[PDB]
Amino acid sequence: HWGYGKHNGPEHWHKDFPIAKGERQSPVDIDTHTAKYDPSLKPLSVSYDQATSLRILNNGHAFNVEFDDSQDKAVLKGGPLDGTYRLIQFHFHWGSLDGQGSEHTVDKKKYAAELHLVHWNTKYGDFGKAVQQPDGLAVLGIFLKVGSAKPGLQKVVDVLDSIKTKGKSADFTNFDPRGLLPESLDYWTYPGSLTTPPLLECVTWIVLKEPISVSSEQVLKFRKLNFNGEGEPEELMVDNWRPAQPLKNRQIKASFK
Ligand SMILES: Oc1ccc2oc(=S)ccc2c1
Ligand SMILES: [Zn+2]
Repeated sequence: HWGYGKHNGPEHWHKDFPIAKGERQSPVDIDTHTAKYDPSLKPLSVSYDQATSLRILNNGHAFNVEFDDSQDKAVLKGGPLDGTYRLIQFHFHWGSLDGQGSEHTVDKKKYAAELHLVHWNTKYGDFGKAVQQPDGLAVLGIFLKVGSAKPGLQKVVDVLDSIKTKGKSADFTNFDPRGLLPESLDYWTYPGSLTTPPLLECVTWIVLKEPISVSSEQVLKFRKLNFNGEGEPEELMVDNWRPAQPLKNRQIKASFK
């Protein structure tokens, strides 16, 4: 139904999902000069040493690398968060050209892509219950710029040929998401939403200030994926990003001065 085309893209989503015009929608532009340093924020705790990746799936709007979230194996804590949030999946949004692709922007700057590491609050028991709560999810957002290759991304890049089309999955065990993190964990944070339907307002966003670098060849392989299923007309999976939404009555806080 919904997608990223002229007739079903982000400007149409509100018809099926009226919360698209809600009070805490994502992504947003991060105006760095009006974000306020909050000295009471904590360092983020990203504990991914025991992460168990299982599978990679082309779901028709991105690809998800899925994790075993049936125990506390890969968790996000600290920063703005109360309690423990378990990693369930990561995915990316990217452009047709290097000058666009990110969902969040920084002083109106668009990056080539954006990584979303999705975590759910363990006090709600599972992901489906968590998305119904205002503090149900924590999404760690990381910008990608094109330059040097990211060695830790290459295992993802090289499996994409096997999940070219919508509905295809492949085994994807023993992938270490620590290889996708920048050096610094300095971040901005604000309350927002899922950036795809159902657009639920359940996310504490944590957006890292330092981008990671990926090579032109790596992002080119993202752009060979297909939105369509096998045996259907080829639509390249590109420009699968929602643009910035109104900030409304929200403040963005910075972990750093
Ligand atoms: O099933 C969904 C739908 C939208 C989502 O959006 C974000 S931002 C994270 C997870 C997610 C899961
Ligand atoms: Zn996303």
